[PDB]
Amino acid sequence: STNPPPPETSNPNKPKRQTNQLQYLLRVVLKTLWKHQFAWPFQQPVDAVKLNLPDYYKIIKTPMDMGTIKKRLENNYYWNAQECIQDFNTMFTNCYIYNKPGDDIVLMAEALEKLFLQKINELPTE
Ligand SMILES: CN(C)C(=O)c1cccc(-c2cn(C)c(=O)c3[nH]ccc23)c1
Repeated sequence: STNPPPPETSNPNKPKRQTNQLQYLLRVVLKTLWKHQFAWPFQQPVDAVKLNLPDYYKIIKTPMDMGTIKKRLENNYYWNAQECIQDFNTMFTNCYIYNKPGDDIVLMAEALEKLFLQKINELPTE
């Protein structure tokens, strides 16, 4: 049928910021995940039309993807690291909620999440 509008990657009314933690999220965390062999299905919003998932956006009401996260980081959309971490967690959780356990897309998300947790374990202070 139709996809929703994608999550915003900028907003004129939302205060913008750069912190060293946000810089680390973009240059270390996002970059490491983006190049992973399993990253590509997560590099843009789920196209429920092209993927023939007519119920995807009936079930997933807070969609999130790494393409959106990357642009948010590039645009200084976030005020703090927690906002960005929340977006990553939402992306993984959506995949686990929508898809059958043990599906390939779930295994891909699980591998990306393990790597994500490894990199955020070293998030610098401040
Ligand atoms: C063979 N693959 C993995 C694909 O053609 C492809 C491509 C683009 C996106 C997605 C996809 C992403 N996400 C996050 C899902 O939860 C999901 N469920 C079913 C498909 C997807 C799958």
